[PDB]
Amino acid sequence: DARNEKQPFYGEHQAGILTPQQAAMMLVAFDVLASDKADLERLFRLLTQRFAFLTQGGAAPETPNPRLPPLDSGILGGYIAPDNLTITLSVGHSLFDERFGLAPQMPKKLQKMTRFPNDSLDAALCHGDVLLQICANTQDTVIHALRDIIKHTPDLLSVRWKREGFISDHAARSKGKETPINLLGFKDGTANPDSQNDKLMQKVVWVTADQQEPAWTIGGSYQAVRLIQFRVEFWDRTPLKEQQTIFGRDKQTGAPLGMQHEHDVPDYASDPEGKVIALDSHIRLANPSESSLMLRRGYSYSLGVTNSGQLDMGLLFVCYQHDLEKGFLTVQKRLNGEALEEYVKPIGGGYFFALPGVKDANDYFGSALLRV
Amino acid sequence: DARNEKQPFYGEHQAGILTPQQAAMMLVAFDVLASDKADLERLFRLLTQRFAFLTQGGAAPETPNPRLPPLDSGILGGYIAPDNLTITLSVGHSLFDERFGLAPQMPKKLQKMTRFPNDSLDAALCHGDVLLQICANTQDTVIHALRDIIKHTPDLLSVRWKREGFISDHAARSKGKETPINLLGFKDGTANPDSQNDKLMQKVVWVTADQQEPAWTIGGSYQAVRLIQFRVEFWDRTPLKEQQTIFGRDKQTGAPLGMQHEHDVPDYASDPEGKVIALDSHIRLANPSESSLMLRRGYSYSLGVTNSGQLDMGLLFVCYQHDLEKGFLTVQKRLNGEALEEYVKPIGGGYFFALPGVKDANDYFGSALLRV
Repeated sequence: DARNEKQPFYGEHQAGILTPQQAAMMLVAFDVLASDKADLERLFRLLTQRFAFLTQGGAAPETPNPRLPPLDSGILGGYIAPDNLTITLSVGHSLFDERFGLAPQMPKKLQKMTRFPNDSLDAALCHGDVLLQICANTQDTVIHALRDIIKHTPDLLSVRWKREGFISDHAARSKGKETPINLLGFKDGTANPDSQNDKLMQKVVWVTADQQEPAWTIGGSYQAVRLIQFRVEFWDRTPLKEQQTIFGRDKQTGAPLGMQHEHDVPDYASDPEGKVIALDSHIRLANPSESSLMLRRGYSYSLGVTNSGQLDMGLLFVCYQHDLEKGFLTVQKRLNGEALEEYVKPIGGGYFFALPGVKDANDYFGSALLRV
Repeated sequence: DARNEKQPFYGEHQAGILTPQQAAMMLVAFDVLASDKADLERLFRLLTQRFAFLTQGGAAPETPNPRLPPLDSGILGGYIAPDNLTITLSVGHSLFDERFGLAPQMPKKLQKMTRFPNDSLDAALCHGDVLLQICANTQDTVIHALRDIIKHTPDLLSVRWKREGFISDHAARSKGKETPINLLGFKDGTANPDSQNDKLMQKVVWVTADQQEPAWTIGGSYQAVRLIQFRVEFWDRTPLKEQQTIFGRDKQTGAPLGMQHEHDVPDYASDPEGKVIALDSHIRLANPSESSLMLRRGYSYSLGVTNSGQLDMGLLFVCYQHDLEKGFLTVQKRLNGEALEEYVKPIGGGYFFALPGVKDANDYFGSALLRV
């Protein structure tokens, strides 16, 4: 009966951020084709309506006049089940250019993503005016949603880049209780702050009034996205010892090395030379610090074969933070040069600002941004 | 869970052919790196052993000495559930070249796939010495299977091309009783023969003693694979009347136009002009069926974006038949110039011969072939 599960669309915050991870996901970046601020308002209102309909589900729209394109693609049949669908909308640095008059309202820390030292960024997979993160129980529901959105926006959005991902169904069914395993065989996001902790998320994830930010951003979140390829054949031919030294964790339990429990926290002072957990390990380089927390919500991906002839698979890394500079930008800078860099290759993604929630059916996306 | 269901590896025939379609699938073609006929036998013996284990399931091979690479990728955790996994092995025309002295054993109808008029074949996505079709309930299991095979064959196999696909859960759960919907929103394989009719399958799918085939092919099947992109944005802008005219079928029920039930058979003699079912429709051009019958077992796929900037999604078409000339080559020839060609573009795949089954733990793939 999973197909009848509903995630609330409206509220203070968008869904898809704190929501426990569903098994299927798609990241889709678009170029906005809106001529002006008025055309942009038309887009934001239209997306509000579609996402509101798709996430709550219902009878598929009817085509009484068959001389018209069908009102629905029909790929789900006669009923559009909610299937735990969430659709989260975020906006890129580029939307705040000269086209729509939004430059003065730009979030304080929003920037175009520029490369870090280990990156191999492909222009075809970077940035975008808007990004949708579309998640549901099944890939069918996510594809149906995308196509509904595209059908309704041929004059306003143009697909830029897109990638689909997944986590295991067991980890998905645990509703945030059991950690997803990534394609390198290690547990992913073990040390995430508690997303059910109301008060913590207010500090870690959500933009609040006490930050120097334009008021329209309150209730939104900075979103960093990284498309990261893994060298899986090479990884699978690397000793388990070296695998564990790279992550700083026991592979089977996900416990930090020299410890018992998955969510154990190490004391680095006892090991100043990195003899138990290496100075260049992923866990250790990521936190020497009290303020650099973020919420990771990443998915695995598996595609075809790379140009060089290797398996194309890896991670769709997504994280949310009250402040991009204090979170991802600070954490990645700490990680530059880590041992994991031999096995991973960032090739795309970007930085975006996830809008505050649509309060109710009389509100629409970015109403506050577009009014001021 | 569903994870505990198993499909028999051993038999007169390989599994994954008559087997009801599981929800997740991968097609993976490989170049064979074997130096000679002994190397090829070694490969075929090793693949029997891997597939026998993976498909039946068990605890993950453990790594007591961490100085060695892990014996298992670990992506499934500590236990390898069978999860309805089937792995079907097939061989290409190219295997019967000079390398292994098997040229005189080449099945009668086996050939390299050459282009049809509406094809835009991409060489990186065609042919291969061997193809595996790896199907399971979940994508995790399929990717785990692939990585185990690859870990065990670094000197014997090199991945050539790979594509992953799916059907709906809805249809997956019905064990073949409900037809999967494709990404054009039409039911897929409605007119398939009954795969439970052993004697019809002997006529349609299986190679038998009566054909003029090398003895080793008996209990095998010819396999046609086609990677087919859909112009989906364009399709979704197309009148429903035209969509139905193109297929020759009602979109919602799958009934041939003019008729009532999904499985109704039309009277073409009554409508020689094709006023009701068009002469260039998919249903009618395909069937004027008899000895051109074949078993279709295709999957949807959804990847990134095309070089043109459009959604990359479509069909992984797979069909099995006793004679490649009489099935796929005959039917695709009938279909040259069909109205659907405006909306589809085949870009890859190829022809293969699916080996006879491995009858027991003392047998192995291609044993009848690898003698004389």
